[PDB]
Amino acid sequence: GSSGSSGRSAHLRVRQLPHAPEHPVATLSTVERRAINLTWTKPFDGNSPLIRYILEMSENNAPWTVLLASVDPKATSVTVKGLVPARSYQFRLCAVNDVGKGQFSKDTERVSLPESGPSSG
Repeated sequence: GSSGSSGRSAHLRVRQLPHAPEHPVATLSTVERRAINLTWTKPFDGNSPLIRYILEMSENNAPWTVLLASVDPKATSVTVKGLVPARSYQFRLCAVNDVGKGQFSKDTERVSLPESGPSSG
């Protein structure tokens, strides 16, 4: 009570969906203040070429918020500018192609920004 089927279909290349990105590593920007360098691996296009990526950020217990909608498919790294200092930030982008959107990568290692100014709280 779960599995589903319809037919099979066979004609022309198979339009596969691009799996989520791998090596979802997220490191701060040792140059740009309040910026994190997101790095992931190139997921399996899926017969068809990618189109764009949707990198959703998850703040302190914050819901996945579509930060970067239009992202380069040839890009495997992105920089998140405009962040809060002394706060946790999560990243997870998926692969989107003509076929459609696959899935998002695991929540990048709990990335925290550097504190700015006096300790508040």
